[PDB]
Amino acid sequence: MGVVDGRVVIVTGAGGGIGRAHALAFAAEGARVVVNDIGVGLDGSPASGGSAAQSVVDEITAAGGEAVADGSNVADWDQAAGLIQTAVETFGGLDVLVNNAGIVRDRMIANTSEEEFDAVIAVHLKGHFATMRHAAAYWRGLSKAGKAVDGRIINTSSGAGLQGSVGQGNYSAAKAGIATLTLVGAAEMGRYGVTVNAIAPSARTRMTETVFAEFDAMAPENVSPLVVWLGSAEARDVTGKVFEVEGGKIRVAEGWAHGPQIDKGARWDPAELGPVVADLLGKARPPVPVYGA
Amino acid sequence: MGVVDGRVVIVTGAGGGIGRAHALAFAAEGARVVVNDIGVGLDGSPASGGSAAQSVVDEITAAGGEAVADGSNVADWDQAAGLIQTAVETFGGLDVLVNNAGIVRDRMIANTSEEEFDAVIAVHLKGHFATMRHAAAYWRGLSKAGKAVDGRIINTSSGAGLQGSVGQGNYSAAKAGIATLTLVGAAEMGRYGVTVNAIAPSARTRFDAMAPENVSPLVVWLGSAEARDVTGKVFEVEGGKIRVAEGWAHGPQIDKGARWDPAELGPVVADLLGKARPPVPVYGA
Ligand SMILES: [Cl-]
Ligand SMILES: [Cl-]
Ligand SMILES: [Cl-]
Ligand SMILES: [Cl-]
Ligand code: NA
Repeated sequence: MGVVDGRVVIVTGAGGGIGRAHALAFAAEGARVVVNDIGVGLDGSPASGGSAAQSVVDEITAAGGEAVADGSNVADWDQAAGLIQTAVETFGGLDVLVNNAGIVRDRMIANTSEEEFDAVIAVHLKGHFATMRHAAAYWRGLSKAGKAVDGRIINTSSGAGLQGSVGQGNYSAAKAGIATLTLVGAAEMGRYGVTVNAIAPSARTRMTETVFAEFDAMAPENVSPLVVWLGSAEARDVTGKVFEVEGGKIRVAEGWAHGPQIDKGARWDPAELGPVVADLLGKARPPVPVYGA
Repeated sequence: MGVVDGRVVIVTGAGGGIGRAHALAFAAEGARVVVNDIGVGLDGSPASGGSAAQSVVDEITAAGGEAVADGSNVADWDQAAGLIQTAVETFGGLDVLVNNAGIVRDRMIANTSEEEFDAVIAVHLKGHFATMRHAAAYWRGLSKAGKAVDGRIINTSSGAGLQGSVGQGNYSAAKAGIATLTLVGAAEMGRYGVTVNAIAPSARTRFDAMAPENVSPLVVWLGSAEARDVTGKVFEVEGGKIRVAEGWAHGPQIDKGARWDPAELGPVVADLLGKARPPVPVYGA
């Protein structure tokens, strides 16, 4: 039997790249998949006939699995709600939400346009928040009604969100919001049987989506196995974790810690802080450097 | 001679609370201060006669300092650009940007409305990014022209951003974006003589340890000439306490050297988690 046999999984941005790899990986392990992607079909509507979402659905069905396309824009709060309903209406419920949809608009902070900031924040951080909001309310409602909940949220952060990435300020901020939102979700939703975790694919993992296809450590398919496992019944005791992944590597990211402290026990004179700050900083753990520095 | 004597500083949300404490603290150490606050004056427009901003400006002058009120909403991109320009047109330059403006609209994630998400993200994260973007484009300009730059950005993160805070997922996400933005800003802006740091005032911050005035001295120091070699840091502050927050670290790792089978990952993940450092808990959990 598959690792997620019978489970209903939504994957956002699943028309290509890593999201496509997750969709195929889940279906291969017995899940019924909602392939969510805004890419338009021949008629210019999201996820319709001729779309990337439908192409992935056809791959799944040709392999003997079950899937449906959905064109919700997760940055649109109401369409994110409708995405949860697509799963419930089509397949009878929802077990796993995989937040993957993203865009990049890479610029130095000093050269970032308003629209370039807004778009990256909206797709990544608002999109992840909106689906979490609506899926959690759904699962909480089942729990209130005495129903079975063993639900799973897997978010997509990045080393750029954890330690920063030069020339990717907007993207780094959004992925940082996603890492912390994962921590908070885990704390809030365990009450009604939902775990919340994140993966952070390496920057070298191949994440763009080319036309032609035919050990490659950087293949996006190498990221999905841990997502599928976290979406399984067996992963019920894992929550609030962030896993960095590439190829065959899995690394646990360890969160912000309390470093060196000093206490005056009174109000500091700003003039006296130089030696105080120098002392603290020499004693502090060296950080993981900003990516691209 | 003041610690920030002559330095031109912007404090956002400086009409009350910690933002007010910052403004007064900089002025006391000789800085010329732009008091930014959107609170309306008697005529109903932001930062006019009778406003919170102007009130604070009056406090500064009467102690013998120099300050100007500014009404810009930093969540509005164009107004953030104009806030930078106000500093430059009024005092001829900018040395320090203190991003402080903030709101809370607390809700569990499952109950958060779109407006509760959008407003919190806009004020904190967009507000912070907007001012950094415009201040950096300005400092970058001066530097590419061979002019003097010894600039400072001090952002306001929170333990909510670092470890999360229950019932405050919106706020936590915004503050996390600010923490990492501080790291990226520090890496990018050092090229043109600008340091970028953040403070995270403690939960209990409002000898009165919880008094907002206790947070300001480190911000004043960070904005000083002496602080030229401090960048990319996040300091947790309360009363007489200063603590360095230590960033995300590399924990245990395993490498199959081939693609994992999802069915085999149970013991693999169990092993990794057994070796991983226990986190600082989510606030409010
Ligand atoms: Cl992306
Ligand atoms: Cl650029
Ligand atoms: Cl609530
Ligand atoms: Cl503290
Ligand atoms: Na198998």
